[PDB]
Amino acid sequence: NQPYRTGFHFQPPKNWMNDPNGPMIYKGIYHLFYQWNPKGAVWGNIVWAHSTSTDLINWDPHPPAIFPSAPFDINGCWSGSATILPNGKPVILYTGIDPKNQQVQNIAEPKNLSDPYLREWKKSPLNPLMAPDAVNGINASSFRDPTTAWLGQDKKWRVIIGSKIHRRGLAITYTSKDFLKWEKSPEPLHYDDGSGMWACPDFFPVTRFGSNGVETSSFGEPNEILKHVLKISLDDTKHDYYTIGTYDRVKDKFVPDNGFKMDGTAPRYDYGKYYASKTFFDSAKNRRILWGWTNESSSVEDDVEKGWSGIQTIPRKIWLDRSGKQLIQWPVREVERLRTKQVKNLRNKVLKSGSRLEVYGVTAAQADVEVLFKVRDLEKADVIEPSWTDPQLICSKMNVSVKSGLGPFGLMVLASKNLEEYTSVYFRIFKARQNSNKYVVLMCSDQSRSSLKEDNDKTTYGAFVDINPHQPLSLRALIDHSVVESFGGKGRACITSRVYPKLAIGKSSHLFAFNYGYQSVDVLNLNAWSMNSAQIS
Ligand SMILES: *[C@@H]1O[C@H](CO)[C@@H](O[C@@H]2O[C@H](CO)[C@@H](O[C@@H]3O[C@H](CO[C@H]4O[C@H](CO)[C@@H](O)[C@H](O[C@H]5O[C@H](CO)[C@@H](O)[C@H](O)[C@@H]5O)[C@@H]4O)[C@@H](O)[C@H](O)[C@@H]3O)[C@H](O)[C@H]2NC(C)=O)[C@H](O)[C@H]1NC(C)=O
Ligand SMILES: *[C@@H]1O[C@H](CO)[C@@H](O[C@@H]2O[C@H](CO)[C@@H](O)[C@H](O)[C@H]2NC(C)=O)[C@H](O)[C@H]1NC(C)=O
Ligand SMILES: OC[C@H]1O[C@@](CO)(O[C@H]2O[C@H](CO)[C@@H](O)[C@H](O)[C@H]2O)[C@@H](O)[C@@H]1O
Ligand SMILES: *[C@@H]1O[C@H](CO)[C@@H](O)[C@H](O)[C@H]1NC(C)=O
Ligand code: NA
Ligand code: NA
Ligand SMILES: [Zn+2]
Ligand SMILES: [Zn+2]
Ligand SMILES: [Zn+2]
Ligand SMILES: [Zn+2]
Repeated sequence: NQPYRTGFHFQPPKNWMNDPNGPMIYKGIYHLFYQWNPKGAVWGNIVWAHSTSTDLINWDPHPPAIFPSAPFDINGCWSGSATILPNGKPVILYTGIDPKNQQVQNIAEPKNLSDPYLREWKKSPLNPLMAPDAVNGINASSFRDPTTAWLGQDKKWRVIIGSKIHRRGLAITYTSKDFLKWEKSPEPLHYDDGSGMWACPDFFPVTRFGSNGVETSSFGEPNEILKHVLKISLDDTKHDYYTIGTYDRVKDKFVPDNGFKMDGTAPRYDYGKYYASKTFFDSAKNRRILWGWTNESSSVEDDVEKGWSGIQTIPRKIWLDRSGKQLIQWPVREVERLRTKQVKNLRNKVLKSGSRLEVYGVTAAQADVEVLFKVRDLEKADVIEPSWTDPQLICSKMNVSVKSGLGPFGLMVLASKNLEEYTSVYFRIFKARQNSNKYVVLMCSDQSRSSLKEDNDKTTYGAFVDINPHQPLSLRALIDHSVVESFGGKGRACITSRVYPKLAIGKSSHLFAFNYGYQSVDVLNLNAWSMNSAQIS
C-alpha cells in the first residue's frame, strides 16, 4: 500500500518526476508538461509527460509530447518553456541532448491547433536553433533551460538560456525577429561570479502596486509602473533565488535594485525543499502562477521500493509586496474548493507556557489549517544574539525543546497520538539590534522528530518573516500525507518540507497547536478544513 502518496498534490501514477515543463494556458485550458522517467523511480530516459486541467487542481493524463526521436534530442528531452505568440499560437523551446552529448536548444510546435489538449507536437528539422560551438565558446555541458520568450519595443524577440563559464553563472540572451533565426547577443542579460551553474532561469515583469499579473512582453501603460524579476536555480546549492530590479531595454541588461545580488544571498521563493521553479501568465484571471518541484526526502532505496519519486507543489499566485522588497506567494484559490463543507473552528483559546491543543474532527493527514496568534507583551521578547544572521541556523541550533521569551509557538502537524512523531512549524520573536522599535520574526519547520525511520532527510528549514508582531501573526499549512507547505505572514515566507512518518498516517495522524515559550500566547482564531482528494494522473 501507499501511505505517503499525496491526496491532492500533483504527481504521476508511478515513478520518477522532475522539473515542471512549459506551463501555459491555451484556448481556456491549462497545460502542464514535466520531466518523467517512463520506466524507473530514479532519473533516466527522460521525456516530456503531459497533463491538462481547467482549474489547476484536477489533472487529466495524455501520452508524452516530447521524447527522443531525432538527432537534436536523441539522448534526452530536458526542461524548457512555452511562449504564446501574439496570434495565440503556442510554441515550446526545450533542451535536447545530441549525438555528441551537447545541450542544444530545440523548437517544437503543435500539430493540430484545433485540438485544445495539444496532444501531438512536431519538431522543426531545422533544430537546433541554438547550439554551442567553436565561435561562441559556450560550455556544451552547461547550456540548458530556455525561458518564456518576450518581444521588445524594437520588434525583436529576446530569450535567455541558463549557463556557466568557470564558476561564473550567466543568463545568455538571444535575439530573433521571426522566432526561427536566433542570434546570440554579445553580452548576457546578467551574470554572477562565484555561484555555479545558472539553471532554470526565469524573467518576468510585475506591477509596483497590485495583486494582478503582468503579461511577459508588456511594457506597461504610460501610467502603470513596472519592475522586473530575474529568478535562477543554483545547481551548487540546489535552491531557487530571485532578485527584483529594472530591465534596461536599451543596453538589454537586467539591473537589480540597490541591495540585491544575484547569488546565494538573494531572497528565495521557498526556504525548504523547492527547485526548478517556473512561472506563466494566466490570461483567464490576470495572475502569475508559480510551479515548483519538490523531490523526495526519503532514501533512494525507499523510492524504488514504493515505485515513485517526486511531487509537484500546489501552484502559487505571485505578486510584488507593497514595500517593493520581496515577492508574495499564495496557493491558487482553486485549492480551497477541496475543503469539506464541515470546518473545525477554534477561537480565543490561551496556550500557556508548555501547552498543547489538539484539533479534533479533521482528516489530519490531508487538511488545510489557518492560525492567528496574538502576542501579549512585546518587551518580554529576547534580544537577538549579535552574529545570528542565517535563519536556518537558528532553527537547528535550538529545537522546540529550547525556549525563548516569545516562542516556540505554532503548529505540530502529522503527529502520532502520544507524540513519538511530529513535524513542528513555529514562530520565534526577537528584538532587533537597531536603535528603533524593530522586531525579528522567525519561522521554522523542524522535522528532526518527524519520523521514527532513521535514514530520512531530517533537515530543518528556516526563514525570517517581514511582518509586525504588533498585529496578529498569520500561519497556514497545507497537509498532504508526506508533504507540508507552511505559509507565514500571508505568504511573505514559504517553507515546503517532506515527511515520511511511520506512525502518523491516515486515521492515526493528529494535529496540534502549541507553545513552549516562557510567556503565554493567545490563539485569536483557528480554522481546520478536511481536504478532499483530487483527480490527478
Ligand atoms: C533531493 O532530495 C535529497 C534528499 O532529501 C536532497 O539531498 C540532501 O540535501 C540535504 C540538504 O538540503 C542534505 O541533508 C543534510 O544536510 C545537512 C547539512 O548540514 C548542515 O545543516 C544545517 C544547515 O544547512 C546545520 O544545522 C548544520 O550546521 C552544523 O554544521 C556546520 C558545519 O558544517 C556548522 O555551522 C555547525 O557546526 C553546525 O553544528 C550543517 O551546516 C545536515 O542536516 C546533514 O549533514 C545532511 O547531510 C544532504 O546533503 C542531501 N542528501 C543526499 C541524499 O545527498 C537534495 O538536495 C534534493 N535535490 C533537489 C534538486 O532539491
Ligand atoms: C563546463 O561544464 C562542465 C559541467 O559542469 C564542467 O565539467 C565538470 O567539472 C566539475 C568540476 O567542478 C566536475 O564535477 C566534473 O569534472 C565535470 N562534470 C561533468 C559531469 O561534466 C566543466 O569544467 C565546464 N568547463 C568550463 C570551461 O566552464
Ligand atoms: O531533467 C534535467 C533537468 O533538471 C535540471 C534541474 O532540475 O537539472 C538536473 O539534472 C541535470 C542533468 O542530470 C543535473 O546536472 C543537475 O544536477 C540537476 O539539477 C535541469 O537543469 C535540467 O533541465
Ligand atoms: C484536429 O482536431 C480537430 C478537433 O478535435 C479534429 O476535428 C480534426 O480532425 C483535426 N484536424 C485534422 C484535419 O487532422
Ligand atoms: Na519559450
Ligand atoms: Na488565485
Ligand atoms: Zn477533467
Ligand atoms: Zn526549467
Ligand atoms: Zn542550502
Ligand atoms: Zn551574546
